[PDB]
Amino acid sequence: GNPLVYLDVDANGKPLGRVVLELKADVVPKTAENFRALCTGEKGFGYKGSTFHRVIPSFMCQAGDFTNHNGTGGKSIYGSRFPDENFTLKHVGPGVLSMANAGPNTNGSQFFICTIKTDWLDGKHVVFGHVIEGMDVVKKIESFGSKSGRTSKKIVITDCGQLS
Ligand SMILES: CCOC(=O)CNC(=O)NCc1ccc(NC(C)=O)cc1
Ligand SMILES: [K+]
Ligand SMILES: [K+]
Repeated sequence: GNPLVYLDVDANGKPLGRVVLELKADVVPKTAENFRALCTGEKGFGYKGSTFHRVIPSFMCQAGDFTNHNGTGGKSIYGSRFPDENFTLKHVGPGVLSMANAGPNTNGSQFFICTIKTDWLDGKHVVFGHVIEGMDVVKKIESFGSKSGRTSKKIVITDCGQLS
């Protein structure tokens, strides 16, 4: 079945709780596998101890730059970048999990969780999962963002991994 993974998130060292995500390995196996492995840390790098560096209220919460912590970095389990797998899954509403990118075929490790329907991204960002549980936690993260994307508190993935 599809992987169930988790992110435990704090704000300035205070727990906000757990986001549980389903990864759609049945539709985007390569993209799913990348995210799953970055949650477990099994390749010797990944998301644990990294940040949500760009959070825009009424839009999305962005994370995954575990090298530079500012949107310029990250890498995949495959190498520095990997192709756009497919655009089968769409940005249908809040809780969609999708890959951030710098253009076509530039997926690395950065990702975003939508807090609205972001359909203008369809065909441009690879959607690969959604929030199973903890949309309230996502909303808390969202609350520490700003229209610029800068966060007012340090938002940290203190733990992460795979439930099933
Ligand atoms: C809603 C999300 O909007 C975006 O993706 C806007 N673009 C963005 O944040 N780019 C950060 C980024 C920079 C480099 C890569 N990768 C590479 C070089 O391999 C992946 C992502
Ligand atoms: K806007
Ligand atoms: K863990």
